[PDB]
Amino acid sequence: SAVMATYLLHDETDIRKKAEGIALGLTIGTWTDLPALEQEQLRKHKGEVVAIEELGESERVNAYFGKRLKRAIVKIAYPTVNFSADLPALLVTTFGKLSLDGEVRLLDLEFPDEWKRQFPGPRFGIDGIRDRVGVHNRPLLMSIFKGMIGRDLAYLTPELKKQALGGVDLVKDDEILFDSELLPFEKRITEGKAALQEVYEQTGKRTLYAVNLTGKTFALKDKAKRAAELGADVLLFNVFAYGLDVLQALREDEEIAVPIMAHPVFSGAVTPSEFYGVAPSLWLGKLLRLAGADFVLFPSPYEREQALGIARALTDDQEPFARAFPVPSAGIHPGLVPLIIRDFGLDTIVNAGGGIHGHPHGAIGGGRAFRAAIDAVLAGRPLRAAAAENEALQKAIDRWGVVEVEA
Amino acid sequence: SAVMATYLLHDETDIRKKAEGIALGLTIGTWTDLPALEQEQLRKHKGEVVAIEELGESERVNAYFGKRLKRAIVKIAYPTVNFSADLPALLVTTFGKLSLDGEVRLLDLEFPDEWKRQFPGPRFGIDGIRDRVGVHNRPLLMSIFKGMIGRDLAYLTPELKKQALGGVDLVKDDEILFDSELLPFEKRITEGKAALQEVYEQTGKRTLYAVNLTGKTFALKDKAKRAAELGADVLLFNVFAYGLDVLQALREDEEIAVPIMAHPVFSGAVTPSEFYGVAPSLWLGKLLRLAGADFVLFPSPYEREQALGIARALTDDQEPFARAFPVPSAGIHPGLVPLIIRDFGLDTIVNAGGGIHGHPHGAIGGGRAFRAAIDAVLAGRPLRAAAAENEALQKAIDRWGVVEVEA
Repeated sequence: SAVMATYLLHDETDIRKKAEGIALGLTIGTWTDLPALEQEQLRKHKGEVVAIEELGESERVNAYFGKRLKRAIVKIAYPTVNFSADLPALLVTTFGKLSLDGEVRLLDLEFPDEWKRQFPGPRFGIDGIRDRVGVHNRPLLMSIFKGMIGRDLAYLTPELKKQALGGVDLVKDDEILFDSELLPFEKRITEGKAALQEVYEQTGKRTLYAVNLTGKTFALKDKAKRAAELGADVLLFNVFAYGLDVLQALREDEEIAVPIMAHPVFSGAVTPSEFYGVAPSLWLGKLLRLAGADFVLFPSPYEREQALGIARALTDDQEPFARAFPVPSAGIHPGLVPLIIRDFGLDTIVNAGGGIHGHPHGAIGGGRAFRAAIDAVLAGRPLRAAAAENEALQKAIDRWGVVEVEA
Repeated sequence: SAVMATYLLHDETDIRKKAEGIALGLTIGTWTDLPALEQEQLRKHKGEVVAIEELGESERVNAYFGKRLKRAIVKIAYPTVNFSADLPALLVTTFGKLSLDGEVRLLDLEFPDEWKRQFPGPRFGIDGIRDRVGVHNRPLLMSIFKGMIGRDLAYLTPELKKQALGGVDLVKDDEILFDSELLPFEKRITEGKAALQEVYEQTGKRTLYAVNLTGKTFALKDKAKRAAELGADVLLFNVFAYGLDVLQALREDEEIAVPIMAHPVFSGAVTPSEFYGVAPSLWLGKLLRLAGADFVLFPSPYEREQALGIARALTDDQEPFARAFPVPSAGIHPGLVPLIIRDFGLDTIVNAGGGIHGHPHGAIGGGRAFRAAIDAVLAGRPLRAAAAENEALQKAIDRWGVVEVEA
């Protein structure tokens, strides 16, 4: 029937008026002066203002724009008969011209179920990922392969093993690691798999490798299919540099079918502003899940309510899709595990680059500390307590501190 | 050698410090404590701060953020050896993590020639388009097919002919016109072509039809190839909802090879902010031309210097690519032709929807007024002068007014 879009509007003129204009202008154009007979025939395509909520003016905003700006949250319904069932049409219909209209920020989108049922959602999602790694009662632990730019395969392997030996469940490439002569995509996958197979054989633990899927759009699917045939575990994808629709295409391709980890890189071109853009809960949360991302990384709150909103959209039980793994990233260290579990729960992933490699004992000590921190929180005991009987965790807390959260 | 990126930074802490951190952090990561021998080997991948320009604090900004923010324009060089030669890599490398870093806005990008020579640029560009329409000494005139949502083929044809008969050089679909049962893509192309062939046979002038290319990314090329085989004139593409790289893929496909018109729809999610995002001259100008757009529509200045900057990037003679047609859009009416020619020159396109259909005499009178306005400016005479001897132009000025510009 209709997709309901929610916006934040900052404007001098009458709000209800602009809202009405939007609902009409972005759909059938004119209405008042059309013959009754013709209105009956176009009724089905007519947009309608669903609701308005004045929020009152803000002295801070007013002072900034040098004028008085009324603020409001306007919800508008756009009949689905007006556009095709794909993300590009959705974005253009709900925020195409509107994004050029001044101070209008897209806050959220609501889809009728039959429409929504036309999108894939995650392929594996949280449960699917937990089954493949065989870890069901604790958040997962992931490290970022730091300092690989300019390095070659021979450097990759020992570095990859070192992180696995620290007890991490996953190791992901750096977001800015692109295909090169030094380290080709297929060889990174193949040798990475062999290196982790060795660590598996040595300790009995299997660590998954999330490899960066880059290059030109129309080369992606063949590259992914190939990765799948070579045994890749997870495909890291910089979705925001290619368009949401590409993520959904990779998702729906039965010849790939490997978990997809979505990186937030470049999403900041769209979300930070207070008056423009699209809210992160929608841009990184709702849409990425709907498109097919199994894991979604986003900036850690260590804005807080913002990060919770994204996780909320990623894991909301109400959606007809599997849940996606929320992964707060940036600055994560063992001392934050208590807050991470408090804020995001068990179905989250502890992701760290500097927190692993930057540990005084190296990557292995880095992983040890994280694993110790996670067990402590789960055991309900203070990290400083467990730290006394665990060297690695102790060094972590001395280096980065800790924020305890009572069991 | 290296792509030079220019940013606008708003920050409390020392500017030169953050800049240095960026140049280093976004490339090799660490440097100071690496063995000399290892530095020699990684030198080639090391980013460098190329220049800084303090701009002094702004009381308005400070008052808004509630703190003192130093402002500066920082230029940074990222060795091309660090990434692959494609737009996604470029965006992620130069504004991937940085877009999440707070108040950092991407202003411009400069590419070494050998690197730049790896991108297509427009296929036809201004000269190519002017030869296909056979009009070399006046700006072109284009109308937008308004009110087609909910309408069918039988309504399309007479409506299309009416605009052509007004003397316009091109008619483009509405940006939010998607494929449907009422009017399929291939039939819109086929019947549109037959309608304009009829007008050609009656007037001796062939008007071009710019049809909206929509749908899912991996269905685009087949759809475009097909349009080309059916005789489509121009393909309208909402590039910003699919990723720059998709535009370049359509561009480089020898089985399509028809002119591509880029719409600015949704680009506003990225450009309006003063502290974040990407500057329009780069987002709609430099990159769209480099990617392959023959025409680029952007919001008309009727911000001014901003619009000039985009046109400037689109037509800059220094680039190794053909020039792209700058097309200021929104609110255009005959009374603005004098300013449009003054600001953008002859190699521009007068684009109007409401200025055509909203004319008291209808679409034909709408096209007539525009054609009269354009000739007047070229004859060096005041529109009010010509209006006296031209009914349609007279009605235009009475309805929307005019801003004269002395010859």
